Amino acid sequence: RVRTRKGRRIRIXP
RNA sequence: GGCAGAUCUGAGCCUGGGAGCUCUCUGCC
Repeated sequence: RVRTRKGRRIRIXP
């Protein structure tokens, strides 16, 4: 899946 | 353990600036 950290979208696992 | 989902609660640190190294949350089983 994806999460939003430091305004960026990024891939955490599935 | 399994699955769902958010920085719209969050965060350590980098041989960073990311399909990074990851810890944590809260929903259900």
